Amino acid sequence: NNPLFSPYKMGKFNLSHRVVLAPMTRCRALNNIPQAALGEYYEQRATAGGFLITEGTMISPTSAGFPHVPGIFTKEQVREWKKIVDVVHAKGAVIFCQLWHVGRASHEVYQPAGAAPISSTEKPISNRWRILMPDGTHGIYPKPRAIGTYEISQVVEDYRRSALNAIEAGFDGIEIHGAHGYLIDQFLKDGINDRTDEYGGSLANRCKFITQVVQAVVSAIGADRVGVRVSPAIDHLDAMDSNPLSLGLAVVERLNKIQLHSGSKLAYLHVTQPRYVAYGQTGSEEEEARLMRTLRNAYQGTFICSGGYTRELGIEAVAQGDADLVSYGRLFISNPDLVMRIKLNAPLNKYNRKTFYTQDPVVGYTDYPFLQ
Ligand SMILES: Cc1cc2nc3c(=O)[nH]c(=O)nc-3n(C[C@H](O)[C@H](O)[C@H](O)COP(=O)(O)O)c2cc1C
Ligand SMILES: CCOC(=O)/C(=N\O)C(=O)CC
Repeated sequence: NNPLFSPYKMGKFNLSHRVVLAPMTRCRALNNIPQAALGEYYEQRATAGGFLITEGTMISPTSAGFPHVPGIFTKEQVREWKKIVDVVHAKGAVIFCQLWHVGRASHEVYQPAGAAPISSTEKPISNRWRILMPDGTHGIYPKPRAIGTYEISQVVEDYRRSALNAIEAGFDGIEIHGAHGYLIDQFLKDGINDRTDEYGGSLANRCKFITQVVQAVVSAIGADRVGVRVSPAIDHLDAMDSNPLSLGLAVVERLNKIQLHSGSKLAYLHVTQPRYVAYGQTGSEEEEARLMRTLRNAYQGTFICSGGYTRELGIEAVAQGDADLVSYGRLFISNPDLVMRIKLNAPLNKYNRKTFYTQDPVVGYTDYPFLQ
């Protein structure tokens, strides 16, 4: 009776329900090494036939813009990820590793040798935004270094190698974080990308980087193990575009083309609701709904929606055909058994923003209780 619990074939993965763990940075992976705490956390939230997406994971030493976020670019990181994937698979869940490069959304403190973060541009995020520092204070986003096309090709290889490392750790697949003003989105958004070479200017040129990243990982591990996350309209880290809908449709067209040329469909397209922001709660609601349905209708495959969803809104999204899967973030922080609570329509427990990004392996992380 609940459409969130009708099964869904996500390529080769048979999911038993459509409630997805959205990718959430939590900063418990001390020194960028996956910790046992992550295993307990993902294990708590894993269900038989349920789909989990990990926190954004570094693809290279320049990828981070948060403290104690995990990487998957070293063999040490792969070894520790394997233990976490093992306990998630022990419960019959499917798990993808989100590959995350923040680009200009970093700080000297997070870069090797304190170097400038890399980006499409030299323009910094404005002082409207602040970066969380390792000591819990807020820092200023610095001026990034605009990389050339050889360096771009090396970042693409960082995605390729990290996708292979994810498969070696036992992940079922990876998600490309191409959203929220991070590195890929710094190429996509014409409010950021001021390049005059073949990666800037036109919409085709601005889409080159994400196309090359997706093509690289598809070639490496197979289309059916690759999800792609974008957010054509978002209020995060000055990632504006003059025509968000056309930008989204240009990206979708390239994903459709990659699928045709590879003869296989991606695992999914994951799109953030424009209402979702990092700095608080929640143009017009109809324009935002138009954008989501337009992208879904344009994409030849599985659509995951995310951002501000509740039990009722997730049911509606699946019932109306607005999405195939619904990913939940904050409610999954505070309800380890969110899937069961949604099935039972049991009351949900509140989440505590204060411990979203702290380092404690337990407090605010794995000590939210299950249903009594
Ligand atoms: C603490 C926190 C960390 C997040 N980290 C990521 C991330 O690393 N990568 C990403 O794509 N989205 C990230 N998100 C956005 C979520 O994936 C998800 O889309 C969002 O939380 C959905 O909205 P909801 O919290 O109302 O369910 C994060 C959200 C929160 C609250
Ligand atoms: C508001 C959209 O941005 C996000 O959700 C996000 N990463 O993708 C973060 O907040 C970094 C922790």
